[PDB]
Amino acid sequence: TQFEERHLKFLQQLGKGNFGSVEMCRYDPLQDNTGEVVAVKKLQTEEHLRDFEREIEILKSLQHDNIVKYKGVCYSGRRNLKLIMEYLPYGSLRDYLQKHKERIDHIKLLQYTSQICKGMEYLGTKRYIHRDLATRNILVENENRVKIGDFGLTKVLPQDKEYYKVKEPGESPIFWYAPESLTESKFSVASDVWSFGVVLYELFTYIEKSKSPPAEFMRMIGGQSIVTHLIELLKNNGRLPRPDGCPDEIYMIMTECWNNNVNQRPSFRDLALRVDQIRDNM
Amino acid sequence: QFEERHLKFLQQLGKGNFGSVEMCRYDPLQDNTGEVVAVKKLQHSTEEHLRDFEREIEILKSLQHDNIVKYKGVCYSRRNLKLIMEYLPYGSLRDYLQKHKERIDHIKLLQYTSQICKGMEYLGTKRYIHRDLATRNILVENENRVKIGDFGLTKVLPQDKEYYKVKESPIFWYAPESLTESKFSVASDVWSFGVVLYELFTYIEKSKSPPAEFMRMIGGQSIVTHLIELLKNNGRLPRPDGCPDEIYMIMTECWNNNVNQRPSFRDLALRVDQIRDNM
Ligand SMILES: Cc1cc(Nc2ncc(C)c(N3CC(CC#N)(N4CCN(C)CC4)C3)n2)sn1
Ligand SMILES: Cc1cc(Nc2ncc(C)c(N3CC(CC#N)(N4CCN(C)CC4)C3)n2)sn1
Repeated sequence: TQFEERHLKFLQQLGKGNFGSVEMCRYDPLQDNTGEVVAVKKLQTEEHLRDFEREIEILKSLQHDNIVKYKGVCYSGRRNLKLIMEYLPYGSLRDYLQKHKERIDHIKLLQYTSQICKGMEYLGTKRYIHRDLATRNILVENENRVKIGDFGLTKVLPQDKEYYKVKEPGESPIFWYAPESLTESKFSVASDVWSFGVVLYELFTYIEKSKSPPAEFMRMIGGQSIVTHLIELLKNNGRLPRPDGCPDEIYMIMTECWNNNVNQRPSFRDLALRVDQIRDNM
Repeated sequence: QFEERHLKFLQQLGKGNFGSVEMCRYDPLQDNTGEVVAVKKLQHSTEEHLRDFEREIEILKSLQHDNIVKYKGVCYSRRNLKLIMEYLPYGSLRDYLQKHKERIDHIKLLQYTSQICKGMEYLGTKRYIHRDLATRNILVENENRVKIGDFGLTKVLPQDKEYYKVKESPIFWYAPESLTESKFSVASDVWSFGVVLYELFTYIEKSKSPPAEFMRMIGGQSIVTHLIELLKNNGRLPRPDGCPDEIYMIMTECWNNNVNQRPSFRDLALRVDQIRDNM
């Protein structure tokens, strides 16, 4: 489906990053305010533009209940290139949980967790490494469905290798990053699983700022970079604490996702089953 | 009977305005082999406080139950009157939960909640109003048992009334009618138990404490005046993060403005047992 810029009407800024922005837009070829509300991603260089084109190919290739729906592209055009997606009105799982936590029980968190795993399992089947797995990059469609909503750092594994080594000088979500992603820049399914452990931690802490990954890691750390301190803390088996009231089996899952050894981390297929089972037992 | 000369001070456990509890060895062989006990005494021994303490001692002596700290005896030496109790080594549920939260699940909280209800149900049968139900006044015997550990404010209901009118107070634990009229009842005990439940499911987090939350809702008049207005306007403590639906619902029913619409301790015990069984 083709989108003409002249019919793309700006409603509201949803989120701004270092290198991106997402906007709420109405696509209104009848210019009568009846056009479909959509989400529009665009840049704020030629490197970032090569990467964005890759990001667009990646999401176009994905069709799944738990991945934000690709709708199309909108060109003036490369400087003005926009990626058009469905608009999910409840926004990020991060803001939704912050807003609505007093109505979200353990059962509901486990439903969301399971859908994250299935979205991530499907990414696995394409050999795509997300590298940014966090509740801020998960959208709420409704009370009963979440989707992975951003692929801004996602990479394709080389054909004959199980990891992608990234050489980028930009800021990184280090408190979500596996030891081997920090030390060697190696991203894999296993570094995705590490990141998922912290998503689990995010959900069961109900994203309270006092218990956030940055807050907890900085408390354990106490003349070297924060990155050096984090690496040394993780090497020494420093880990995020058990969230208050987190069930035994969900903490055990967190702890296994945060194995120093890449090869000893659970699969997304195994994680989905264990989470479904913990949920069934409640 | 306990002789002061054999009561050997080990450590201060806690202090209030008018009394103190100490860890002591009772050692009549003075060889360091005597049994460790808990010893309560008055900070100021006025005649009135001493009459009250004698009442407090009779109250605990009358209580024989798995979920009430064991009375062991008294120390005369009358000005220097001491109450001797068992020493529970894990201390208050408040300090235990603060320390050990990372090893305590919802199932364990519900076990403790159930045992508090049974201790409170039994107080019921004697017509005793506790008036100080809080995790700081619950002791941990071991991983699998808690007890009500203090009866410093407890009253006996008059013969012909279902309430006692008592003319600093733990106001953030106090039922509206305790704040406005000083009326204590089993229903004000239930109100207070709601806040104990709230304490447990917030894992004694300072950021989520009753004082912290109530003062956040409030913001030239007393905190007590603002609290009464907030409670009359149906202001209430929020649902603790991940508190199960049925445990929040129980909290909310304990905090009914109407005394007569609060659950019984017998009903609370059954509902909490059942929520625990269903998990
Ligand atoms: C109020 C509200 C609703 C939102 N709905 C929405 N519907 C679709 C997408 C694609 C989307 N977004 C925000 C997103 C995060 C995710 N997933 N961006 C990524 C880029 N970041 C720089 C900012 C956040 C993609 N939001 S958002 N809020
Ligand atoms: C670490 C530890 C061990 C303790 N064990 C204990 N064993 C018996 C009693 C009676 C007791 N205590 C302290 C208590 C708290 C309650 N319930 N008092 C209530 C009166 N408050 C003014 C001060 C604290 C009764 N503690 S205590 N700590």
